[PDB]
Amino acid sequence: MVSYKLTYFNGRGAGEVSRQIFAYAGQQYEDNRVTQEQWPALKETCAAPFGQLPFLEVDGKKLAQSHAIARFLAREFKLNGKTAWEEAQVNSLADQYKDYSSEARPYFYAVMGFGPGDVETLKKDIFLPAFEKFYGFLVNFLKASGSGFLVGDSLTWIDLAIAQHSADLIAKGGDFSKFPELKAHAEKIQAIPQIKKWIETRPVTPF
Amino acid sequence: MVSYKLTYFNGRGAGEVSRQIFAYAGQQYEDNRVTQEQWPALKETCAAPFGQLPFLEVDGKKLAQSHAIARFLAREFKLNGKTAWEEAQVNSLADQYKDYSSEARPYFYAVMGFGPGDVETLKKDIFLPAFEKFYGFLVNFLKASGSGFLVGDSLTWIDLAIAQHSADLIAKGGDFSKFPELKAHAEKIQAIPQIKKWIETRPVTPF
Ligand SMILES: N[C@@H](CCC(=O)N[C@@H](CS)C(=O)NCC(=O)O)C(=O)O
Ligand SMILES: N[C@@H](CCC(=O)N[C@@H](CS)C(=O)NCC(=O)O)C(=O)O
Repeated sequence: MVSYKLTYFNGRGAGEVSRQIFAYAGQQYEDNRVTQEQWPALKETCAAPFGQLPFLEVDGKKLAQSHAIARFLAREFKLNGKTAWEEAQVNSLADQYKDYSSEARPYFYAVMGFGPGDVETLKKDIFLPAFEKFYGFLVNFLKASGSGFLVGDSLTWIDLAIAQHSADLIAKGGDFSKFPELKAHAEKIQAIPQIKKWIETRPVTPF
Repeated sequence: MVSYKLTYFNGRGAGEVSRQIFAYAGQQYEDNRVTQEQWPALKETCAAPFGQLPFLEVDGKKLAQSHAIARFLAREFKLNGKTAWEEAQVNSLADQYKDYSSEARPYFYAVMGFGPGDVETLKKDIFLPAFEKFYGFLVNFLKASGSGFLVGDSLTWIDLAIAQHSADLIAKGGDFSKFPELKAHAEKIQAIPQIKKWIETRPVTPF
């Protein structure tokens, strides 16, 4: 019927939330994964609206930007929030999640390989202050909603994105003593059957 | 009888687009501009959801994050796109605009007196490459829409935001030789009567 194709690198990363949205919705899509080695020719192809991944094609029309794609798909499948106000709070938290990711990027770059710096020092000087600030806000949202979801009484795509990040940190030995609520959040979201099923079946990748 | 209150600094900055959405719509709101002397105080207060401005109050309920606010307000006033696909595209460009703003930030901060470094050097090494990349994407959007607006055939909030950025850069001595299209766009959007009136009456601030 409507045809979806998601183009991203062969990894979870910024595409993953859109894949998880499709899984919850039970929507068929083409998971187009591009390798490091293939990217140059695709980039020269001018396919990507801003020269970057991910991008989504909906009946061949192109949409860039990870969060624009996630919001677009979540609104189609009723995962963006149950009222206008909830949609906006979801957006607020997702944008604050972007600011966390910018603050933490020097650490994640050194850890992954892509950048310079001593990892122990960046952990304490850059990652932990960023993580503690942002996760304190997550806990505020959990307490406000009172449901176990970040916004309102049901699942939204920011739950999926945040649960995936938390799961990744935990798997690498991250200490959640300050935020046991987010450990519980990550377990809760990743047990939702459609999501558990996707996690069990997706390609295994380092990121 | 929904009551709106916008809290931001005494400047255009990240609050301005919301003020312009309200001006376009003819919607009364409280334009709450915070002084250096109030701020530390309001910050200590946990008034702001994430400790930062802007935030919007809607019958007393708080919403943070400049883009989340603009999107919430634009959707209430039909300035976010006329179809779900236009709303996504507005979202995609607005997010690329955030990426540009992040790349240019070292320069903007130096000019504003918030950050280190030599303005002349930052202008050419950091700002101009960012500006030229992003404004080339703006031209692609204008050519695709075919109407003089960035997305589709009528005004959206990203027109307001981009026109105001362009008008500021031009006013302050910027060279738009490479992008005559965006100077025309700025002139068109800033001549809209509600907008022209707001520009002539708002507090005059450097930023
Ligand atoms: N604001 C963007 C960032 C996009 C982005 O940084 N993409 C990277 C992911 S590795 C990329 O495609 N880099 C390859 C390149 O710029 O050639 C988004 O959220 O989708
Ligand atoms: N992602 C943000 C950033 C908000 C922001 O950086 N606010 C600055 C504006 S000057 C601020 O409130 N700084 C004062 C402070 O952090 O105490 C948004 O778009 O609203």
